[PDB]
Amino acid sequence: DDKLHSQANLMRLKSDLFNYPGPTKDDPLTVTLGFTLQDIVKADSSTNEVDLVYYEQQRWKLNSLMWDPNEYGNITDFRTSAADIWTPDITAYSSTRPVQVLSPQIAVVTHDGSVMFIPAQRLSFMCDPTGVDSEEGATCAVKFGSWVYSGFEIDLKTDTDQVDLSSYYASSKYEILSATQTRQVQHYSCCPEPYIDVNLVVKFRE
Amino acid sequence: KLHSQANLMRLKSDLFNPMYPGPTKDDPLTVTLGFTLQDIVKADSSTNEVDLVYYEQQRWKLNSLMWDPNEYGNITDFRTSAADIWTPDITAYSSTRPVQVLSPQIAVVTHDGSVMFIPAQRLSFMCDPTGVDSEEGATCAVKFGSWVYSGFEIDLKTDTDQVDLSSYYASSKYEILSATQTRQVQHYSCCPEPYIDVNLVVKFRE
Amino acid sequence: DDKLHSQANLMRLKSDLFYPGPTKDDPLTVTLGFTLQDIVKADSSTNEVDLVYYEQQRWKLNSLMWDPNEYGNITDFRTSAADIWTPDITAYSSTRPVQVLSPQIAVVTHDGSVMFIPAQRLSFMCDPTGVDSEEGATCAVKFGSWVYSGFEIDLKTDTDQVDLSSYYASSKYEILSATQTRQVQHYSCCPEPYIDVNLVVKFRE
Amino acid sequence: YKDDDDKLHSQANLMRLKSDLFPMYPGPTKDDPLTVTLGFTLQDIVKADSSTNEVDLVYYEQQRWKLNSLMWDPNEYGNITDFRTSAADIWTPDITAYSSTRPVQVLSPQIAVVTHDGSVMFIPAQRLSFMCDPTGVDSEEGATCAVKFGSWVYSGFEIDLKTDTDQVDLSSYYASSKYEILSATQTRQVQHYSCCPEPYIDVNLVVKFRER
Amino acid sequence: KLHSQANLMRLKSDLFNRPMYPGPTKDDPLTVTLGFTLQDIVKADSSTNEVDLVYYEQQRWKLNSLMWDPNEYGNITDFRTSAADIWTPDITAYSSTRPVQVLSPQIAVVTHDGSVMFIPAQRLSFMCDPTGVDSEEGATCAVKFGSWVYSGFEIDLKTDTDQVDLSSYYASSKYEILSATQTRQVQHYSCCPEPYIDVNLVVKFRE
Ligand SMILES: C[N@+]1(CCc2ccccc2)[C@@H]2CC[C@H]1C[C@H](n1cc(Cn3c4ccccc4c4ccccc43)nn1)C2
Repeated sequence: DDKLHSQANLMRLKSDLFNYPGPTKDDPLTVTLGFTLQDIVKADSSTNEVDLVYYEQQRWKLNSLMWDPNEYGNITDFRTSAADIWTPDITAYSSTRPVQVLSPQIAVVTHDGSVMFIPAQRLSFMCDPTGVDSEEGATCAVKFGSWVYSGFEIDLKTDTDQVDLSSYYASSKYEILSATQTRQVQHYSCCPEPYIDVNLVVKFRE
Repeated sequence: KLHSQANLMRLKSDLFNPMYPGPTKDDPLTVTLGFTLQDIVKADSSTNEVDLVYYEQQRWKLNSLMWDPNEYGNITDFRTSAADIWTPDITAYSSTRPVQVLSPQIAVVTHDGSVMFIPAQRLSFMCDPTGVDSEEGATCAVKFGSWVYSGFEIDLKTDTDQVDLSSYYASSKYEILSATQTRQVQHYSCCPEPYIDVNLVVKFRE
Repeated sequence: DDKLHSQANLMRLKSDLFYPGPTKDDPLTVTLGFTLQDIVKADSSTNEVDLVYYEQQRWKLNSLMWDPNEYGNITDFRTSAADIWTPDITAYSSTRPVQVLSPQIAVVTHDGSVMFIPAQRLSFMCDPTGVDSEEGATCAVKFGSWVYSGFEIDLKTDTDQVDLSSYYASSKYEILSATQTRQVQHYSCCPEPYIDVNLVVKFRE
Repeated sequence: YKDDDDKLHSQANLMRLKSDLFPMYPGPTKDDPLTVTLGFTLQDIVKADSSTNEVDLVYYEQQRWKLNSLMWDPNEYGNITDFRTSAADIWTPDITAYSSTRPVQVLSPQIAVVTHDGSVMFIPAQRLSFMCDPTGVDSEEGATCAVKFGSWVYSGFEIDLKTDTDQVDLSSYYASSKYEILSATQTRQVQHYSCCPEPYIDVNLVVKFRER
Repeated sequence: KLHSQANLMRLKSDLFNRPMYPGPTKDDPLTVTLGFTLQDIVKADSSTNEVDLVYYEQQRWKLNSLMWDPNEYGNITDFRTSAADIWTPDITAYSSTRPVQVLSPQIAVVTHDGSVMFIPAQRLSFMCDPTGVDSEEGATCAVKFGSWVYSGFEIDLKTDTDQVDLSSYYASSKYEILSATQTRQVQHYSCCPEPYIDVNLVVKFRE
């Protein structure tokens, strides 16, 4: 009965929350982004493509997802399918293959309205690995950002400019020399609204 | 702020509630098409296939998607999944693999009824790269157009005949010597009505 | 108002129109034709060949007939191929799942004709020995219904000559000839005859 | 007009049959077990990969079973004796290759033929990569490989798996294959594990082949 | 026989209309037992340090909400159901380099005490340096499996043994197995007061 009780309290919370159209200029949203780089799998010098495996941490906060734990049996967080909630359209801008998702698509929602979503991904992107067989290595970069929302609708932030490297694969064919993730504001001539991306820059060698 | 979210939900609800059944000879449609070439990833002379990554910009305008911003809290635009609305069946005529989609598929609808849809794609198509190792380079071409709508239903237009190369990957294995996109009208033995395509012609070398 | 009127006539038509497939009492004729675009690849290590082609399919249902005069003079419309019955026509010696290159949309006309032309890439069983010679190599593949006999689905072509007017002029392979021949198979097992179209292609580097 | 009405009449009778056929069958059980007959038609050995010991087969897998819940009297349904239906509309057995190395690839539509006595015939074409050492294929004696097929989750108390013959049908084998078949058999096997009182049934496909 | 089918359908209707199970929580936690049956090391790629494994992954858990008295249901003790019809754990490989490939139907066995048995066959590419596979000591690689979003306070992981089942290992694989273990690990992250659990698969092999 106590188990049924706690299950009922969670079902009641989720039912209440699921009964938000995305950010707008009137209701903008900040998304925090961070990369945990696991592996440089392949560097292909015949096509100038490089394959990364990483965890992409995304976090945003919505008033529509807030609740008072006292009103819901002291539940402070829950797990739901990422398809049950809005998620940002953050995309690599210079990929050469569809990203491959390696993990279940499940987000964690906290009572303050906070959402954490961390998909693991394999990405092929445009990168000339010339010099990777040298001491100074090779340098490659790829920008991530919303596909359809400007800086007036989604702002992008990092908690740090240092890519988390504490899970990089120790026996990779490639050693990481540096890995940074840097927010950039762009002003294009096409458009008066600013655009935001996070630039991932990785220096590596064999 | 719940007010602005409610205004956007009211607009979307009004718009989604005659449904637009696609264009016809009595209600024809003009689709504007343009390419922004990012990369020639691979040119395979053993099979005469070449792989291209590009943005394909598509734009059209529908009365049924118009609204007065005054009646909807001055909302001027919104975002919706491309699967939630009619989109044109623009197709490469001479691909050799199903096109790969590299971006979210989200359209931007604006209050004048116009729709902007810009998928990023990777495409393999029939292309003989003989001469790519020479100064004159190699020239290839591929037509894009509606698969099943004639020019009396979907007409195509370009805003320029010059393919934008400013996002072309500077360290590609191949450099672009020229890239044009040209509207064509074609009649076919099969079918009584002309079909419209845009011919994408690219000249490139190592 | 005029554009809303025509959109409403189309939606009324589609609504009114929206069959358990064919049977021996209610049989169906499918017309089939091939437009061969490219022999992409001829793999002598596995005796597989990859073709790219348009496959014209056409059939007629009384259940999709209408009088244009009752529907604002509409003579035809477009609809998703997953919204209507389509025949189970299949290559009999493929070695990979066919790859679909075109959107799956059919044309329907007021006489009840359905018209469907998927672009496709097909790997199929083919020994290319001889392709590096003047006589070339020759390969064949049969197309037909998977589960319907000739008493349920009859296959017809409009001609035995494959359409080569869109063959890729710079292919690695040149086409010496390409034919698409209706065949009636009579088996002793079964009272019903079976029907395929045999696609025969002779080609060389 | 009369012809039109005859056509609609037969259509209505078939729609009535399928609507009538569709207590729902919940799959087989120890109380209501089921026999599934399995036979293979080998079309082609496409590829033998000696660097990974994987071999690729194209074949038709014939499956047959009979359900009381699919019977009907043709007299009650306009003399209809059989119909075609998508394999997703009915229960189908979970017959699986036990040592595949890639997901099976389906090459044909997934359509079953249901006959008025309740017998179902389902013949999908498939491409399968499975574990196989091709050492000897470049010799006159050839190489021999095997793969077991069986239900993934039903024991012999729920699904009895049978063959009609040990002889794999080779009459459609591709005459210009890179590999010629020396023999191919399909044999029912019963395993008992001491863990569990229930038997477990597979059909073992054994193929001996060599470079052409 | 119609009566036994109606009993099974009655049971399945009663279980699937029960409040709905929302997944495990701190207050309603769950233990998942994991075990691997290793069939084949298909491929070891030294140019990318990726290795491909084929295995069966046994998963077992128990839910109050799937319990029933066989006496109320014609002595039915178990049934088969699609894995999409029940809650299943988000068990994931932490260092794969391609999406896992599923080789078996996604069907589970549910038992009257509420236990679920689900055993997918899988092909997995994961991060592994095969240097030494050409030698007598062989090479050694490891990959963790665990929930993707659930802590040890919601999903505990157990193995029934630490010895990977090698009884179905392919005898003519390009590679032989020197040893293979599956070890529960308790993992503490500075982010979080709750422990995280994984099962570490360690395989030593050689040509
Ligand atoms: C290249 N298209 C194809 C070219 C083609 C096409 C047939 C051979 C050889 C190159 C795409 C591309 C644009 C132009 C023609 C387009 N198109 C759309 C359709 C639909 N359609 C049919 C389909 C099957 C059978 C008959 C018809 C039919 C009859 C009248 C009007 C339209 C028809 N047919 N062709 C298809």
